[PDB]
Parts: sequence; C-alpha cells; structure tokens
Amino acid sequence: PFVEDWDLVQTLGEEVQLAVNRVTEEAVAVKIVDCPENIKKEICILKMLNHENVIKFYGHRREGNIQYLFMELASGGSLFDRIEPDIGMPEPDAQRFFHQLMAGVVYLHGIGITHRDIKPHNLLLDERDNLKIADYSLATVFRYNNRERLLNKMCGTLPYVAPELLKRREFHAEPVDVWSCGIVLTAMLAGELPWDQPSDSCQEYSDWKEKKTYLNPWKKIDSAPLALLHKILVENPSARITIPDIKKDRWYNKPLKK
Ligand SMILES: Cn1cc(-n2ncc3cc(Cl)c([C@H]4CC[N@H+](C5COC5)CC4)cc32)cn1
Repeated sequence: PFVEDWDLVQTLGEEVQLAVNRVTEEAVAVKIVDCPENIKKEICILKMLNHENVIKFYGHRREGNIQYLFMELASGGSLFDRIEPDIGMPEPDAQRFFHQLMAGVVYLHGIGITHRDIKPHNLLLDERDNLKIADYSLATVFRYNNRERLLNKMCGTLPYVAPELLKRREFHAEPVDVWSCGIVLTAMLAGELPWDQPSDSCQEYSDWKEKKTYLNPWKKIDSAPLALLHKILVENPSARITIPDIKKDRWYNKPLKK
C-alpha cells in the first residue's frame, strides 16, 4: 500500500487516503482513481488553485492504470462532523465558517471555476479549524477569456441543488453555488436539511416559498441569519442575492461570540 516514496495508511473517505512519507513523515491526502478525459480536466483545474480556503494540489503520479492526485491534508476532518443533528452548532462558529466558505467561493468564481457540489462533506477543516473547499471532480469552467458560459449538466447533491438546475435547460453557475452555500448555512444553524430537493412535487419547498417559517428547520434559526437565508434561497436565480450583497448583509456583519 504505497506510491513511490509515500505509504497509504488510512481511508479518509470515498477513494482518498492519508499518505505518510516514509522518510520525511510529511502527511498529505491522495485521491486514487482506476475517466481519462475527466481526470485530465480535473488536474488542469486543480493546478489553478491557490487560496487559503481551497484544498491545494501538490501533483500527480500515474502507475499503470492508477492515477494518484496528491493534495493538502485537512487534519480537522469535515464540516459535516461538526454539525449536531437537530441542533446545528453555535452561531459564531457557523458565521466564521460561512465567512471562510464565501472567501473560497469568491476565489473560485474569480478564476472562472464553479465547484457544483458544495455541501458539508466537501468542506474540510485544517488544524486551526480553517475551512477548505475540497473535491473538484465535478468542478468546471464557467468563465474563460472573460466570457461566461451557461451550464446545462445536472450534477450536485439534491438537497443542496438550486431549483433552476431542475427547471431550466441552461443556467448561470454562480447563483447555483450561492444557493448550496445557503443550504450549508441552514444545516449549520439547524442541524437539519429543509427538503429532499427544491422541486414542484416537494411540499417542504412549497412551504418555504409560502414563508411558513414556523416549521422546522426555520423555527430553530434566529431572525437575523433567517433574513439572509430569505435572500439566498430565492427561486429566481436573477433575483437571488449575489456574494457582493451577502457581504453587506446585517447578520453577515453582526459581531457574535460564544
Ligand atoms: C482527516 N481528514 C483529512 C481529509 N482530507 N484532507 C484533504 C482531503 C481532500 C479530499 Cl478531496 C478529501 C475527500 C473530500 C470528499 N469526501 C467525500 C465523501 O463525502 C464527500 C471524500 C474525502 C479528504 C481530504 C479528510 N479528513
């Protein structure tokens, strides 16, 4: 269970392994994949990444039919494991993670990359609980040479996906990632996801559009972050709040401490 000068010690999730260098004791994460055109694209995207709130790419090695993608280790594990079911987490902790998630998303959008699967399992934490956006297997280019390209592929994870993905032939990338961030903020503040999917047949989604916020999970959330969620989880992507306006929101700028 080794690759060149690295040993593969334990499974970090699915695969991704903890790679410990036998000589230096440096520890990184390595993604192992057994597709050739998909991995070439993913590597080009990974090589662009340079920000404190995004997992850094160290390089790749090919052994026969096996590809090894080496990346920055996030020793604090996932944000998912910090969310208490039915409770969430303390609001100051949720706001700090949300600021870091916005910093990472602004960075990605600034280089014309959309993640397309933002959710707590893909948001990792370093040793000082700094958030890192991970897994670029679904990531794509939405802006190149300053020209935006609409997306059409369905992907992501249904409870986090924006309604336009299900209803429109083509859609803008940025508002879809903004929406998934709103669902992550809901999960952090309530420890519960609001709907299986934001579709016409989902009653919990209809309830939200009718502003039935006396229901769960909304009733667990303070009015200030709920006011931000009312601006993010807006059905029409053209009326939905953009990141520059999230940065002007009252709760986003509210001082909080445990
Ligand atoms: C302690 N610890 C370190 C890590 N770690 N460090 C870096 C790193 C990079 C990636 Cl891509 C991954 C992935 C992230 C997507 N998940 C999927 C399963 O649900 C979603 C599998 C693992 C894990 C990584 C995780 N826990």
